[PDB]
Amino acid sequence: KVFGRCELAAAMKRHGLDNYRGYSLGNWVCAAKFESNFNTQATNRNTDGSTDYGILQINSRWWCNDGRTPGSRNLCNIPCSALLSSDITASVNCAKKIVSDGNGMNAWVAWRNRCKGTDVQAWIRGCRL
Repeated sequence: KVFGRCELAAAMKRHGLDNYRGYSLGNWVCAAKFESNFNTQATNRNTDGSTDYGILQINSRWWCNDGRTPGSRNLCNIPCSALLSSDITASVNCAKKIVSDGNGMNAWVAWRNRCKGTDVQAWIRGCRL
């Protein structure tokens, strides 16, 4: 499913992400924008052999099991294909574990290159929340 901007903002707030570990909504919506372009089915293969999955491009070396990343840790205890669903629940519950890992949203490279220190409030600007 390709989400609309305020449609995803409302789903993420509904699932507890506005100000989760101090990160406003605006940060999370900017992160999904540049990671997957709001498309729950986006996948991208990395040069080390792992793959990134879903709306927030969660990586199979640490976070989910896709059966083709040797040495992977599956810390969110989930098949990576659960991350491609039109229901973002599994993606949001895994992202909550990743932001808590010591480095916050710096774990998402497009958040720190494109979102970090920008006016992220603009991403939730016309929405009924």
